[PDB]
Amino acid sequence: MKKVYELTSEEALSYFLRHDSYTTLELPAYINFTTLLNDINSSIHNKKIKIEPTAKELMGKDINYEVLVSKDGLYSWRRITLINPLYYVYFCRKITAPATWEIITEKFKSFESNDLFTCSSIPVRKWWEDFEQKSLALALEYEFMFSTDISNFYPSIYTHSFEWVFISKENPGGLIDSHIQMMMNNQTNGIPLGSTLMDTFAELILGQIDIELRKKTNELKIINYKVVRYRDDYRIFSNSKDDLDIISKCLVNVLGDFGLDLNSKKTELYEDIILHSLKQAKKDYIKEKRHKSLQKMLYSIYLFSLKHPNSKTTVRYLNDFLRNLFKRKTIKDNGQQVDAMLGIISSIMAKNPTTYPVGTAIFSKLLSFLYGDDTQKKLTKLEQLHKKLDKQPNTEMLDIWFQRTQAKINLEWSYKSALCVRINDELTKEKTFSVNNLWNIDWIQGKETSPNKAKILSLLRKTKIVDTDKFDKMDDNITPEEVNLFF
Amino acid sequence: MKKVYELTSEEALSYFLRHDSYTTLELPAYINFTTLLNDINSSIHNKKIKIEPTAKELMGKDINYEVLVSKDGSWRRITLINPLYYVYFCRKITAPATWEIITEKFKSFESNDLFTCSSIPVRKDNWWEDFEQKSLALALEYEFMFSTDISNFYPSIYTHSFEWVFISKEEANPGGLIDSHIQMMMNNGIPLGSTLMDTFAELILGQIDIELRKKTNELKIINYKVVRYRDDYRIFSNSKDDLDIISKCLVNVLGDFGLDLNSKKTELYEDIILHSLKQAKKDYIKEKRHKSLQKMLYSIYLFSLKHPNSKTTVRYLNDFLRNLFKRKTIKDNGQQVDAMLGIISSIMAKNPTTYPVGTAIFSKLLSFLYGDDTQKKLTKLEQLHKKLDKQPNTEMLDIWFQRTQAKINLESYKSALCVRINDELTKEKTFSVNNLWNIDWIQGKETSPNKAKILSLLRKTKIVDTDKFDKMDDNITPEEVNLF
Amino acid sequence: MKKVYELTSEEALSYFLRHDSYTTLELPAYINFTTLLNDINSSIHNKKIKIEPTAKELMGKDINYEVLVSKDGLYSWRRITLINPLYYVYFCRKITAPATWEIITEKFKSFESNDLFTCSSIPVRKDWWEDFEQKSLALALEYEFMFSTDISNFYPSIYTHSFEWVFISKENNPGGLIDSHIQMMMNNGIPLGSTLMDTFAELILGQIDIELRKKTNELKIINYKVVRYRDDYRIFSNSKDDLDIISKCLVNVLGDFGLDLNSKKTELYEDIILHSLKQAKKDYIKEKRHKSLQKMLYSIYLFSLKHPNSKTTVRYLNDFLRNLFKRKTIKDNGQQVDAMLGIISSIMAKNPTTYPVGTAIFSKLLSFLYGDDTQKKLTKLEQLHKKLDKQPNTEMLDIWFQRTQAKINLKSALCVRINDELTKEFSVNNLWNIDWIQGKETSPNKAKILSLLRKTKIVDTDKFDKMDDNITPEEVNLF
Repeated sequence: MKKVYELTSEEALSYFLRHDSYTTLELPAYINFTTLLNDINSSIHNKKIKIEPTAKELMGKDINYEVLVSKDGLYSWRRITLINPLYYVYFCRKITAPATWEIITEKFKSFESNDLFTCSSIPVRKWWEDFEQKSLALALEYEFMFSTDISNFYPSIYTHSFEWVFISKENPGGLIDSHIQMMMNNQTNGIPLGSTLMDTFAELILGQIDIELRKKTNELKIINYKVVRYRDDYRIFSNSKDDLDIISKCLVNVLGDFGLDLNSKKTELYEDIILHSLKQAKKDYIKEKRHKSLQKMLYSIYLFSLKHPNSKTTVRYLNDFLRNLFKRKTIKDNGQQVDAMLGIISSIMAKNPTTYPVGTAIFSKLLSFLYGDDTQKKLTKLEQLHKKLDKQPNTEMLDIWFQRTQAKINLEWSYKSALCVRINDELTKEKTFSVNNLWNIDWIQGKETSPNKAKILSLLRKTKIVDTDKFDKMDDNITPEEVNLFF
Repeated sequence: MKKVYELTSEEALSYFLRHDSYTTLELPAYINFTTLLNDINSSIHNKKIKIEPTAKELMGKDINYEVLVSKDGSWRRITLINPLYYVYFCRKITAPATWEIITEKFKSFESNDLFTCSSIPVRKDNWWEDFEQKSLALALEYEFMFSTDISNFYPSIYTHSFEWVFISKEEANPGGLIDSHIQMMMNNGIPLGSTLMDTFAELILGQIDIELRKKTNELKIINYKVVRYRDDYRIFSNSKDDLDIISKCLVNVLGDFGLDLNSKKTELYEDIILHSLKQAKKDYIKEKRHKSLQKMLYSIYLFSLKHPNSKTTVRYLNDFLRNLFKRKTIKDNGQQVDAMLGIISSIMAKNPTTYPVGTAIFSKLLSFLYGDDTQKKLTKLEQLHKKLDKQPNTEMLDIWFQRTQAKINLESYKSALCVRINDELTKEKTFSVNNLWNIDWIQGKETSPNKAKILSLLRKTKIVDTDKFDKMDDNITPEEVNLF
Repeated sequence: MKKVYELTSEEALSYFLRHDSYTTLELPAYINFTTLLNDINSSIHNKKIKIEPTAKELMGKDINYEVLVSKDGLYSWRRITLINPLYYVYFCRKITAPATWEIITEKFKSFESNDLFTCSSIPVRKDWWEDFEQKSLALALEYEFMFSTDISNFYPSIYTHSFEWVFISKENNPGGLIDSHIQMMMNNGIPLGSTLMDTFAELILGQIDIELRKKTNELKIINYKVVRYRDDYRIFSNSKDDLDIISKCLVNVLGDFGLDLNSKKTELYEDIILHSLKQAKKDYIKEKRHKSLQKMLYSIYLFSLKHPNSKTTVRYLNDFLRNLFKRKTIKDNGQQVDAMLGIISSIMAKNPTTYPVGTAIFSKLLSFLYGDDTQKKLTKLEQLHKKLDKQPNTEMLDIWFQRTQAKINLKSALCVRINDELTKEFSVNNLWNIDWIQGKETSPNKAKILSLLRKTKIVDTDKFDKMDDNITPEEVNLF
């Protein structure tokens, strides 16, 4: 498969306009932004519309749509950004321009010449992870390991560092620096998170830290080592404890120039490479007992959810429970056992927000057993489920996946989410779809009835972001196949 | 099925005169007290005998038979209530002049919507407990849980409190009927091991539910649910401040009944799913299924250390008996079988509740090795007796060795019940009732028409149903253990 | 089968001349010392060569070859001795003579009279739960408490002069012929490796048993039983006070032999079933069976860190080898295989006892990956040898690494002697010293002995090609 850099300019624009590359959220399948991005693209190419930004016009206006995922802790959240589709296609068309994309593709090819390092996180155009398989394999060659991570790589990048990538001291770097400035209030504070476009930018400076670390490396003559990397997750292998310490002090020096540093918690020099190549949550998943009883397995999942809270391994181990739900036929003692399993899975979600897709699928399929067709009694248990889970402060990701099950059981009866009310407009077949408080067009010059803004408003209000053809083909309950792609 | 309060007087006395109703001991299946208790009922019915006790006639006499079960470790005392006094005390309760107003008090417990009980006696017929499955389902509604027990509930029930579940003010009712007759058989406590004594506990526990509901409605605390099983309390609320105020009212209403809370088992939880199952139930789920017999039996032994004297070990041992009965041939009988006998002998040495299932696999393990050689098999069973005889109680052991030794040989006991069962098994004439139950309180000397016609009914009536004994297996079957 | 003392004089020599009896060291199947020693015997019986020892001539000369096994700890190693073949067949013929053999068998038979003491570690002619563990488990039916100990360093601390005290009292003795024949073959305790030493160790061990029962019958203590394996004691009784006076008597009789009990492994156990099995065996039952190859091999690595250099881990790598041999085609050789080669390489680089089985899974794994291309495989074996040569001693590595290397293509005196017999060239140089023989190499006596050592092959070429390319589970299950 082709990575982002060994493909052509026309292929890079077509790749960046995919709903996959636009935003990598745990979103239902019926949401698809490809047609909207590909319509506003060809409209700029056909000169039907014109996108022309200005730092003065853009300063002081919030542009994007931010969705909050709890990630971990439940007192902290991650700000995933839905970039304005108008500014996104324009910003994709500008870096995919052959004048600068030629420089970008060859800058990545220079990272491949850095032969000591291995970046397994470069985006690609579509067992165990390669980051782990590459670490277990090099134990045959090296005995020691240095694992580390970056505190907030995406939120702490000094945006002016992009200029330091292509040129040194004092170019596509200034182009990148200037346009993350146009969004996010011209603060140079951070870069957005939740897009392949933003990931491709991160790997440019990640590979540049890789370039500059090798430059300090060769000056001190330490060339018998290897590095396996995935985003900010660094793993340096060598057979000399003295070398790793020097490489660590050089890696903290190069990060000191880009305004970053190592996570003191997740930074350690290791002697058992095989032990520390896997996460502790993935190790305990191996030892979990295989159960045939549903309640025995589901209760075992909850206990696993305490030792490893808000972990994606809990979703994998919950997804396999959902695999066995569709395989079973009759659920004996539905009046007693099903009610008990509902309270179990409701508590797993009340403490682990990452399990909203699977947990809603668990709550949906178990209710198709207790109430076959009586959707009225089904809706009361979801409202009971929502009343509990809504006690958390930021529950927008719940409302989106709660809507997937809601839309297939009853469309006639207020989600309070700008995206969810937009989906509901396209689900209820409304005349014009809402765009207010979803994406701000105030940066575009003119009035709402101006020949340009009203023409762009026609695209935002008529283009469907929901594949109603796929939605009608989707099953009544959430299937494991819809969640299996989230890994 | 129907509850104990959903029965009329004609079938309430029928339920109370069942062997399961009379005692709840882990007695073998060839001792059914149904024929004795139902025939002495007819004697009072057709005026053959007269049974009317008096506080002065009965004060100072140990009327009932007592069997000690260690429970954990500290040993409980289950009471085999005197059959004469039992049927008199059940007929007076099932009298329609009082049974109509005892079940009426049970019906008022049903109107208490916030409280949910599952420990009411149920007229039975010929996985996951409801106490846990109900609490697991309540995590959808509530988030906090308050779980306590009543410390020594049965041994410390104030006897005069039975009058308080009907009328509050006391001066010079079914409460006095129960308060007066319980003090006659005992002399402060309540006997254990009978479902009649459980129905009395549910009335005083149900009144606690009613009185707590009156105290919680005056304080305007409405959003909570209670799941109760006898002593075990579980209160569910979404408010940590409401939950520890209902607690302060529970200790007040239990403080007026001479009761208290087990402070060692009193806790306010947050994970309802976590503390809905006991620790023994959780670790039982995690256990690896071993195909090897010695590997599994050794794993069961290690479980008994981390969970001393628990019914989960009996359930985990009963699965090993099901595996033994499935086997038809075992190999390496020399070193492997002898090592397994030593493993189970150590389990019973520290887990007294494993006496039935421990003797079960021991007799089944011996038949796999020594075969039909009754001499070598019986001598090894006596070697097991000598080891376990060091423990203080072991009265239940003699009850269950009697079931094992009788099916392979005949002729000890050293127990009034064991010698009586042995007399009924060997088919003698006069069954020994001399030291089993004290009938001295029956006014009149021997040979008199009342005591002699009662002695004729205590000696000639068979409590050991021999047709069932002749239909069982030589070794203890897993089905027998499953009934307990 | 029959024990070592239940064999007559003629077969006792045939037993001591067997390769699995000459050495218990885990060696490849193509090594067979049965041909060399048994042909040296027939040379002594035919008077073609006469081995005459002298305490003055043998003094100041290392007569034997030694191979180091790490055992455990990795900073400590145990010296396994391949006794000199000439001195071995001589010293084997000396005690197996009917005059001195009848006295030894009459002594081992006296150990049978000690009904309270049962030994399951006497050497026996060949053909789950070990008997030391199964017997200790069944005794829980009779007794309640247990007292398990181990002599601190039994073999290396035996006073060689104590072999007389097992046949005489204080001060022509049969045990005296052993005190002088061990102090001659080594610069003056008992060596390690040969079953001849196991029989000598069991002599005084049975005498510790006889002398202990004298002190316990004197103190009117009799209601107890003892299960023993070599120096591993397990004393059972129903009286904790009796057990402390039995142990206090065991340290006395052991102190009379200059022997010590390990303080670290000494405890009066309240629970027999709990401590009847080693901890590594108890955790082996707790391990979850895995259908995935990598999930199993990673679980093996985790087990080796809680029980380092354990023979229980060897059994559990052997299960992995049996599963590899069953699989016809491998699943995803590009990524999954290269990782498993690193897992086993890290296990062998910290658990030296896993050198044989580990080399086996290394080779079988490369056959699934690189296939029949031996050039691409040899570069990985060199990568494995480099990672493991960082260990200090190795040697045992090189022995089991020849078995894989020499089977596909052609450091120590032993591994080059095997190399000589695989090229049909046989230099006995620097392997067994012969300088304790009168005359030079030109003299007929020494020249005739060099001929028998050089002509007889210690490697059976008919078995080498008969063996498989990779080390099979049937080879590692013997050890």
